[PDB]
Order: sequence, then C-alpha cells, then structure tokens
Amino acid sequence: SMSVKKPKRDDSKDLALCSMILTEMETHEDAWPFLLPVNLKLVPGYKKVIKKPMDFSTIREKLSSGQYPNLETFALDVRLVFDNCETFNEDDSDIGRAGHNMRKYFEKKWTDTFK
Ligand SMILES: COC(=O)c1ccc(CN2CCN(C)CC2)cc1
Repeated sequence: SMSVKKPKRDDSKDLALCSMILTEMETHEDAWPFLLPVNLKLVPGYKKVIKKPMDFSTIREKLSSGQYPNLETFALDVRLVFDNCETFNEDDSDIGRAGHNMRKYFEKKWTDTFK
C-alpha cells in the first residue's frame, strides 16, 4: 500500500531474457506452424473463430518495440499462440502435436529462467 513496498525484484534483464526464450522457440523444429500469422484469407473459419490471432513474428515485433509492459504480458501472448492452436486443431494432427510440444518447451524455459 502507500509507502509500503515488497522488496524490489530485479527486472532489468527481463527484456533480454524474454528475447532469448523467443529465439529458442523460433529455432525449434516444431515452430513452423507458429512462425508467421495464420493466413486469414486462405484458412476457412480462422478469422471468425479465433478472436485474437497471435504468432512468434508478431510477438517478436511487439517485444522489439516496447509493447510488453512486463514479463507476464509477454508470457500471455506466447500462451495465446498455443491456446489458439488447441482451439482450431485436433490434438491428433501434426499442428496439434506441434502446439503441445512447443507449449511444454516454453513453460520449462519460463520456469527455469524466472521461477
Ligand atoms: C497455427 O496454425 C494453425 O492453427 C493452422 C495453420 C494452417 C492450417 C491450414 N491447414 C491446411 C491443411 N493441413 C492438412 C492442415 C493445415 C490450419 C491451422
């Protein structure tokens, strides 16, 4: 509350660390469905069904341009990518499996790096 603060967590390295995690995600061999925006003109249903499309290149642009106010808003966009993937793809599909794999990969890096 007013004039009463928890000890200040060091956040000076968060931008650089999030960038490293994103780089490792971009270079994963199962990243290919998530590297670029899903083409809304070529994939039937996607625009209507998926209210907030998200992908690694959009996350990279937002990160490089100071559009994430903190750690958590970054993690929310990353998770949004895999939540969208689950909504639109069967678990037993290549893209479905890519999504589950990448989410697991992300959450480990997240925990090891910040928790
Ligand atoms: C993250 O990307 C997606 O969620 C996504 C991407 C592409 C398609 C188009 N499908 C064309 C037919 N193909 C057998 C499966 C992909 C659908 C969903």
